Amino acid sequence: KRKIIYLASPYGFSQQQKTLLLPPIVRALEALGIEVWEPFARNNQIDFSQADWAYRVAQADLQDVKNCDGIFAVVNGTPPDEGVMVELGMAIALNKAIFLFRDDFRRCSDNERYPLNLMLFAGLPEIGWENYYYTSVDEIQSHDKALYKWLTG
Amino acid sequence: RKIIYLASPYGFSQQQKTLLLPPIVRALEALGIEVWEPFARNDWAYRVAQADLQDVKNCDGIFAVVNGTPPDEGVMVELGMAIALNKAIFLFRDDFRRCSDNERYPLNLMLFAGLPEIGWENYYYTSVDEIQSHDKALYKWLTGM
Amino acid sequence: KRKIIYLASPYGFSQQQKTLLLPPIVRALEALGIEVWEPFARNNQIDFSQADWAYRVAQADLQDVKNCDGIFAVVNGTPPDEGVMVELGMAIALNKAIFLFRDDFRRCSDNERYPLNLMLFAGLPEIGWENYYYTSVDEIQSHDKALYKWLTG
Amino acid sequence: RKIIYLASPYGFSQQQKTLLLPPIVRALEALGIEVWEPFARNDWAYRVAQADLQDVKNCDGIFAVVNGTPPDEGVMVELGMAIALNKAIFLFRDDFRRCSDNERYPLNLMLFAGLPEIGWENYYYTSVDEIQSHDKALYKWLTGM
Repeated sequence: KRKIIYLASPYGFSQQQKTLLLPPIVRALEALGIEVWEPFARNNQIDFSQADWAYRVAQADLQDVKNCDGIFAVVNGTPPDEGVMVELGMAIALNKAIFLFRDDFRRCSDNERYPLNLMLFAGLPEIGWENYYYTSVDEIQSHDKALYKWLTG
Repeated sequence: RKIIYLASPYGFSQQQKTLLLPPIVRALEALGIEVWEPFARNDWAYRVAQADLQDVKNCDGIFAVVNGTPPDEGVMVELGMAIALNKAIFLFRDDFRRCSDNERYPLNLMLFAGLPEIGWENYYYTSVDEIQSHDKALYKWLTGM
Repeated sequence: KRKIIYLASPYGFSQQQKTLLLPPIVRALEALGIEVWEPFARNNQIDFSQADWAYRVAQADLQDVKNCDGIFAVVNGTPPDEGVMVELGMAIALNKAIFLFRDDFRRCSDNERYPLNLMLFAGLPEIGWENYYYTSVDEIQSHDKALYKWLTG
Repeated sequence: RKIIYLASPYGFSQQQKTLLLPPIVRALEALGIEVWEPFARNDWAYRVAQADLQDVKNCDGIFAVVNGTPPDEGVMVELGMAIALNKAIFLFRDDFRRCSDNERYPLNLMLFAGLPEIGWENYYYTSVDEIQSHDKALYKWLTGM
């Protein structure tokens, strides 16, 4: 009954980023009563002596995306992370809730409407997509943006 | 004819659009495939996004050009949609660089989530001339082997 | 006495790109009478059974950049290639001639003046940098752009 | 004091600027280093470019944060300038992904052009806490070993 957010990000690949950037985002989401599924913690911390470990991580992330209610995708970087992008496309196709996070002020784009490749916004409305687009950790709990509105009906 | 959506970044560069895509299209068409190439098939940005999304919904498989470090973010979104929609999945990379978070695969392990654990290499093409190989997955998919 | 251009690019990493995109660029430069040093052909085609081969390639590229008269840097991609970027910085610091090539229409930038990271343009003039910036292979031989002007005095 | 130019992409992200850079600065400052961090030290775009270029000309060494796939293109330009200007060169990467064209190095081989053939690993730091190691190159450079 508690809504589940899959927190897709590249922050687990860097020690500093994993330790310092992910917990404030997890906490902002948990403070809204969300059950946060963070895949590096949930799925990558495995026995890497097993020949099949990478396949198993992929399948676990896949199943989590299928079972979540929404994705909160950290799309920082030039370009955004290729694994996050796969998960985002999965979420779009599965009609999950979609929320994007980018506090990187660079633009990496093929168009004038969006700060990123237009296909990242294919699951968002033509008008008002900005309401689903978070540019700071402090913005996540805003009652005037889409994540909070989704939680309150 | 089976329909392949040819996802790539090659339309972003004038020279690459002109020279890199037609050999790939020709290779696919020689297997009897109807190729949907989105730069040719294409406010305007939202419309392109919806057109590409509908093409992925309506294809039978995706042939994803995943060259680059990292692979193209738009192609990745389409690959994820294809995986979730149970489309056939084929990957192409003739870029010899590694851009990876693991030792099993040459790329980020999530890109292979739609492929089997054993024999994923059969779906992974590393030259244009490999596309027609009757030992690899595209041929087998077209003929029911 | 013939001027030497170091042709920095990522096109050698892809079979199709190496075979199809590089030769028309080499030919456009050679048609201007330039001696073209293309590092994948010059330096990477080595005995890779030698433990030191990667070190030797790096040193050979380094020496070529030191000995060239100018760099023609293919800065396609989002972002541009990290090895090309190192060579570009080397060329800037060594007061070589600088010419940039990008026919990729995407923008990958931290600013409103330039289509790329502003630091790529640090070796070019504040006003008129566009004269050193080529957006098509057909433009390379233009007598109104900087490469041709450099060759003719 | 020896002057280190701390080249990084971390100023591009609000959270990364706030949380990632100060621990690195602190680690360097504990070795007695004067740290030049360009986002803090900074038409406007050309002026930033010239300021960064002069800082690299005037530093004694560069400490280049080369996280990401690929590493940041601006950092790479500064690294190349530092190599050509005979500055001391130190690399930092706590990103465990490989983005490379070879098997010897974890990154594109050209990034290591300013480092020796044997012992380049001594100049390559893979955690913040490694920065102070008295067995690695930064310490030795500061003390003449």
